[PDB]
Amino acid sequence: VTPEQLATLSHEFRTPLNGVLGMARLLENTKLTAEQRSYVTALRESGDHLLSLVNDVLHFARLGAAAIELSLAPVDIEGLLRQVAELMSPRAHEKGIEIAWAVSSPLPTILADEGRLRQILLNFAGNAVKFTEAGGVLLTASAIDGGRVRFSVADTGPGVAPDARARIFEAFVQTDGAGLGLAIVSRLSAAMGGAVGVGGELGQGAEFWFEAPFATAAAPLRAAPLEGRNVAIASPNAIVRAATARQIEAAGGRAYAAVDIASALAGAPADAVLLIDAALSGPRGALKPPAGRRSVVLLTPEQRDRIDRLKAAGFSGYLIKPLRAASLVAQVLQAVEPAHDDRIAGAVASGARVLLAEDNPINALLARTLLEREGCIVDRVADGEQAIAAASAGVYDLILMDLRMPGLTGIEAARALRAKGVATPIAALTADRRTCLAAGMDDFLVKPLTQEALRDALKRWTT
Amino acid sequence: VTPEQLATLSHEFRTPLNGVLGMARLLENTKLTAEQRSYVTALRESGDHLLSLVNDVLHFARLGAAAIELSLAPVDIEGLLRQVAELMSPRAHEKGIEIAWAVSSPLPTILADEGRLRQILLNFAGNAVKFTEAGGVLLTASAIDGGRVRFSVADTGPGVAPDARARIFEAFVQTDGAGLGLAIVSRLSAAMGGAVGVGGELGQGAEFWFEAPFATAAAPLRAAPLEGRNVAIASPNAIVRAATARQIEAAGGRAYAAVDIASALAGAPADAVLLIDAALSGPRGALKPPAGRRSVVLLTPEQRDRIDRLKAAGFSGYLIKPLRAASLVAQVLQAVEPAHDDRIAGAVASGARVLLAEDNPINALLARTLLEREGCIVDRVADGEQAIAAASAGVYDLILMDLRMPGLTGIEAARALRAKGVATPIAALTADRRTCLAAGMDDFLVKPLTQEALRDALKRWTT
Ligand SMILES: Nc1ncnc2c1ncn2[C@@H]1O[C@H](COP(=O)(O)OP(=O)(O)NP(=O)(O)O)[C@@H](O)[C@H]1O
Ligand SMILES: Nc1ncnc2c1ncn2[C@@H]1O[C@H](COP(=O)(O)OP(=O)(O)NP(=O)(O)O)[C@@H](O)[C@H]1O
Ligand SMILES: [Mg+2]
Ligand SMILES: [Mg+2]
Repeated sequence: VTPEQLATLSHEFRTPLNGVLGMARLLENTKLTAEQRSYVTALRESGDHLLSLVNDVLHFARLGAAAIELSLAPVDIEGLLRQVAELMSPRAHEKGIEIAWAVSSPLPTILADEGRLRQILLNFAGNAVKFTEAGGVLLTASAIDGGRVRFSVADTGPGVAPDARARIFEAFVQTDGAGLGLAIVSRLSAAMGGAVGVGGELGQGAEFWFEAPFATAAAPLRAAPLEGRNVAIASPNAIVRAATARQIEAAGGRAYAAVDIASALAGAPADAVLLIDAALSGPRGALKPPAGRRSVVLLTPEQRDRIDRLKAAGFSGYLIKPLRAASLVAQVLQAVEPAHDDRIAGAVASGARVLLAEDNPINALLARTLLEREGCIVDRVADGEQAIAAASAGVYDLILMDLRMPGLTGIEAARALRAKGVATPIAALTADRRTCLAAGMDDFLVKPLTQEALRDALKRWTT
Repeated sequence: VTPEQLATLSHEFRTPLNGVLGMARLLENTKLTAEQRSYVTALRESGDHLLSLVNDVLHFARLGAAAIELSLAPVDIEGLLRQVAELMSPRAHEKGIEIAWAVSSPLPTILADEGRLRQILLNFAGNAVKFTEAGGVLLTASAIDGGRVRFSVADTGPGVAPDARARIFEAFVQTDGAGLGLAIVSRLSAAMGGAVGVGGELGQGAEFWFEAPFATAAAPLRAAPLEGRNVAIASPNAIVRAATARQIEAAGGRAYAAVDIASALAGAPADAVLLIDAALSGPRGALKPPAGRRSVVLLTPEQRDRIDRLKAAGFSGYLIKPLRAASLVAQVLQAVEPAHDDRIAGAVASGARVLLAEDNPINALLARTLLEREGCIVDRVADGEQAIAAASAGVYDLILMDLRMPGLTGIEAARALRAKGVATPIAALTADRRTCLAAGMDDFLVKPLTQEALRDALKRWTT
């Protein structure tokens, strides 16, 4: 209706809503029972769901209520596709589909709004993982003429009827909770002077696309460190074949993808290196590195504890899916040394993205050091406000908050984020905690931080 | 946006919201603790508040989303002003202001939508009780030419700035939760081919008015049973003087209102009957019926247990405020026998309005008989659906529901109302109750009903 009118509308939905969740919090941090914990669980779920409908609806409304103002910055696109693929990776693997990204050429470093751009790709990507039962999802980006970039999310789902393709970018249009995820993309599009559309074919799949005039910051520096070298993919999955190919050729390699351990060999150069999907495992997890060939197994993070058996069988190494082009390159260049992927490093988890609020650089260092040793990707900020700045703009799985930090108190920094809408869990560090909770903080940790404390938290808030 | 789109929007806000409240219910019907009951209380409050913002916002939206269709019926206007005054009576008396209604002449029985008309008067009345700190509120209605009726809600509040008087009937316009109560009245107005407006004067008060072309069903039959008789009002309150006057003259009496026990006497006929407000009580509740005069004390329901001392002092009787013109007339005609007002009948409460769902007419009779003996005004319906019909259209304080009733199961009748938005508490009667609660029922009662059970419920859900 108006922006002033909405700013207080939000306060009035949110305030009682945070009220509910603060209460649910406190309750569960008190001895309860069968049923009497049954209830406080099923309440925090109904509450959490409603909060995401409310943020969705207010997000939508605040985007048609003013101009919007972008905070333009240099972003690494390959790094962005990867972050999104890696956030979606858990949803996809638990339905038994694949998520992967590739670029065909090096693209430029770009001047865009990282957070808003990511929001578009998450909307397309989530949709894709929700709607496909069969192959998987491919994130793609390619430069076009006019200083323009074009992002693709392709999926082996059931596709979109030809005439239904205008409909679905409108508010509260569904398949038959909000039905706003695309409406929100339609309005971030126009704010970047972009367009968005959809293709594919009914019953084969859907491609969702975004095409935005952008500012370049950089020469797409063109280092091809796989010049010469040859690489075979054996995977029965279409997405791992397509993406893994393009990732090779982006590093200046030649790629032979095959459905089969036996086909790969059949049509690939003899000096070629063999990438083999563990989806080809026969009974007992039988996977034979074909006699007298350099071979790398492609595992999902869950398949991590197979890595020892498959190195004894004579695989020279492993890659984790979705494939990082950087770790891909490091492994092929063992046609002759790289660190263990952070996603199987965890003592429990896969790689939780973590925001660290600590103002002492050296205490941050020691926290970061135990964090990255349970596979966490960690961002650090000095004070309680440029935390808020970076806990909206950001996307993260946990938030570690100092309390006696200057700028803003830990407690009023929590409160601030909880009242701003964002739902990410928050653990406090220090050496009067019942207000902490109700204020909107989920856990407490004894500072200085410790291996075994940090594990508890990683297992509790990342699964 | 659309009505189809809104019908599922509502489902999606409501469903998780009922989820929260079902859970809050179950929790509180299990042994808890200091804090661990502290929490389940403060949750059911934050939830209940949010539900009323949601119903408000969906109500508003569903009124601009279609035509609306009125269910026209014969309504008694004097009976309607009274019902509203009596619903507002508790809010007003606990801030120490007065609510009263009068008509000047008998009006016709009218063909209107009772529920929607009431909703307008509640919106105006609530506002009035919320915004006045000083005198009180007067509900008024008078016939005009064109078959038109005009309703007034006047208040000794701080009034409305002359130019602010268009503004305030718009959505999300405030004083500086929703700010929708008048927006909703603006759209029920237009649906009755009415107009609505406001008058008064800054810092003296505000009159809120509704003027609707209507259908007449009846001759305003003109029985004046106080022809001849004279009546003096002594009250320091402006509203009780104004309303109490007009109520006399509507029955064809002559009225002399005075601020004072001593002024009344000073200028009233000697044969006149004296109505004296207990707000004139001096210390210890001293109130002298002036020697050798027929006098009736006007009490608020809380002042009920003073009725014995004041009959010994020589008052011939009492009226409860806000004054019922019917009980007024019955008392004056003791210039020479009426039942005890239902509002001080309660063993605990004042008069809870109660909806009774029972299909056996004779079991309804026995329930009604204990109900009306704790001051309840009771409506009865045969089955679980024309309950829904009459628990929206209606306004009530408790709902007594049979379970093994034909038409609709008690449980799916609850569920139906809880999903329709309405918040009124619901107690079930019979001889597997944990689903009852979560389904949206608040209490259980052993059928057949009993004095002491019914008291519990009246004290728990009416205060
Ligand atoms: N990859 C896809 N394949 C097929 N249908 C899709 C795909 N992505 C989106 N849709 C359809 O597009 C509609 C609108 O999508 P969207 O606005 O994201 O709503 P939602 O995902 O249904 N609800 P919300 O969770 O708020 O995002 C969905 O209801 C689907 O009907
Ligand atoms: N009797 C009154 N005296 C003075 N101001 C009033 C009165 N009634 C209404 N108002 C003003 O009118 C505004 C709009 O009223 P309304 O739409 O009822 O919103 P609300 O009462 O503020 N919020 P809501 O509870 O949804 O009704 C209020 O915010 C007050 O500013
Ligand atoms: Mg979606
Ligand atoms: Mg109001």
